[PDB]
Order: sequence, then C-alpha cells, then structure tokens
Amino acid sequence: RPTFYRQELNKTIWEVPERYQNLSPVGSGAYGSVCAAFDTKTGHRVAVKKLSRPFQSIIHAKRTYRELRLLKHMKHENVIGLLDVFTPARSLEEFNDVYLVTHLMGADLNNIVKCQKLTDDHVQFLIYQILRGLKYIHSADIIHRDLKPSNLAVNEDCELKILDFGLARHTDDEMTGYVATRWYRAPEIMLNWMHYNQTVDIWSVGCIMAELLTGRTLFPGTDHIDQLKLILRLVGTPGAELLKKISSESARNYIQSLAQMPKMNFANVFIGANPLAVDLLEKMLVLDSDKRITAAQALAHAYFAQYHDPDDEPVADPYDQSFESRDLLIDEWKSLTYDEVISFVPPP
Ligand SMILES: CC(=O)c1cccc(NC(=O)C(F)(F)F)c1
Ligand SMILES: [Cl-]
Ligand SMILES: [Cl-]
Ligand SMILES: [Cl-]
Ligand SMILES: [Cl-]
Ligand SMILES: [Cl-]
Ligand SMILES: [Mg+2]
Repeated sequence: RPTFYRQELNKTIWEVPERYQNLSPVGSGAYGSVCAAFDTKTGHRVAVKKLSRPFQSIIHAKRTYRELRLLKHMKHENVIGLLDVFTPARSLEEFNDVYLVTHLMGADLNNIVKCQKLTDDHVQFLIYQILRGLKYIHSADIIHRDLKPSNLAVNEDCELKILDFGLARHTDDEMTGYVATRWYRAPEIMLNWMHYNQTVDIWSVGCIMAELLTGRTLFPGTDHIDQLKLILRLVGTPGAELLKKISSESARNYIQSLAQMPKMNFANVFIGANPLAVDLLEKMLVLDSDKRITAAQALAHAYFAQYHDPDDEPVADPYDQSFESRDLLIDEWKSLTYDEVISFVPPP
C-alpha cells in the first residue's frame, strides 16, 4: 500500500498517494471534482477525479461500478484509458471514496473546429481515428451514446481520443432547447421511438464530419421538434419500408402529420467538398438505422485510402455486461466495486 497525504482544495478533502504532486482544481460536475496533477512514477500530467456520493443510492452505486468496469476494459490508442484507481480505505468496512486517474487532456474538437482552417486531409485523419476507436468499442458490444465535439480530445499532432462514455446520466432538463447536448443525437432516440443500438453512434459521427467540413452545426435545433424538422428536410421523410419497421404508435402519429419531403442533393448542401466525403455522409446520415454504414465498413471506404490499414485496426477483448440486468443491494454493488479497485493492474 502506498503512503497517502491529505489536503483541502476548494472545500473538498483530497487523500492521495505521495506519487501525485502539484494538485490543482480544473472542474467539478455533479458526478465529482477533478484536479490536474504531476504523476512522479510515470512522468505524465494526469487528471485525478474524486467521485461524489458514489454509493448514495442503488442507482448511484451501480453507476459507480458501471464506470469503473468500462474504464478498466478500454485499451486502444483512440479511446481514453485508466492509468490508476485508488481508495485511501484499508478494508471494505471503511470503504467510502473512489479516485480515477487518466491522462490530462488539453484541447477538444470544439476548440479546433471553431478556430483552425481544416484541410480535407485533417478531416480524413480526424474522422478515421473516431471510426478506428468506434470499431473497437462496438466489437465489445458497448454503445458510446454521447459522441459530440467536447467528448473528443485532440493534441497538436491531430491525434484523437474518445472520452466521456454515456453512463445513462443525461436528464430531460439537460436535453431541452437550443443545446449541443442534443444536436448530435440520432432521431430514432431523440424522443425514445427506438431501443438504443450501436447504429446511433454512426449518426453522431456524420453530424461531427459535416461540422468539420462546413465549420457550422449540422442540425442546431431550438427544441426536439425543430431539430426533427431540420433532419427530415435534409434526409427526407420516412419511406413506406421505413414506416413498416416503426412499431412506436407515438412516432407514426407525429411523423404522418408532416408533408412528405424528398432527400436533398448533398453536393448542393456541402458545396466544394471532396465527392468521396459527400458519398460517406450519404451512407452515415440515413434515417433507417438498419441501413446505416457500420464503423468496420466505413474504415474500408475510399475517403480513408491514405490511412486505412486492416492489420492495424484492432478489436476488443470480450466484455461481460451481465451485471446490467442484475438486481443487487447498495452494499453488494459497493463490494463488487471494492474488488475491482483492489484487482487493478496498471498499464506497461
Ligand atoms: C428501425 C428504425 O430504423 C427506426 C425505428 C423507430 C423510429 C425510427 N425513426 C423515426 O421515427 C424518425 F426518423 F422519423 F424520427 C427509425
Ligand atoms: Cl506513492
Ligand atoms: Cl489514454
Ligand atoms: Cl475511503
Ligand atoms: Cl460538444
Ligand atoms: Cl468481461
Ligand atoms: Mg464531456
């Protein structure tokens, strides 16, 4: 067991191993507080997250276990990984606090799309890396659920990592009105007309790629209905074959009130774009989620010819998510989490 030391930073006690020095506050959502630190064992600048109220309810205890399981699994160049996890507790009986350690990220994709002149080569490389990471995530039967520019870290060498997996955390208030939290979400889930499946992540990639080509949000709706009307104007209203698959009475009832509209000409929307970029956008931004391109198919599209290497696009080890259907008490979720903290092995 390492030696721990204590300090108070913005009204919070931080108890951490001596290896972590120069702690300075960076941020605090409702899920926890974050400090930047220098890790003297590895020489990395790191983010240290202290979870808030991790075992306050069954819902919260299960979310803690979910997050730790996911971060322990993810071992890929284009996905955030776990550098360390610790607790100051010396036994399960005194266990209350969980701290998560990752590489410190600087710029996100929001920063670079607002500010920098992107060539077609920059768009090819950034979207390639998102799809390489998504091939690996989807091979584990994990859905990200929250891909958007603020969840994509990018360094000065245009190298990209996916972070901030959806832990089923977003509220109705957070999705209301003129908000980036909704602009990247697939229609069939905006009002929960379809059960979630991995195809919703490819919709989000299409929205992100469009915004790197134009510098503008693709579907900046003022509310869920405004956003659906912007989507259907571009991709067309549902056809007969994609009404036959829509089981939700709520969906067919609103959908069938709208005047029918054809799919627009994407070369006239994305004026001047690489024709191969236009073609790939037409294959992602399809209303019928069964007919969307997959991450593995998209890596083999001609748009990525300069970067595609089918011997360097790895898949994940199998991921057991059977806990998601299991009914346990708070202390049972807490013991499972404790076990996962003590069994952690750091990366090479
Ligand atoms: C199976 C499938 O692709 C599916 C299932 C339910 C709803 C929708 N989409 C829509 O209802 C909307 F796009 F018009 F919003 C699509
Ligand atoms: Cl230490
Ligand atoms: Cl990482
Ligand atoms: Cl503790
Ligand atoms: Cl964003
Ligand atoms: Cl597993
Ligand atoms: Mg985020």
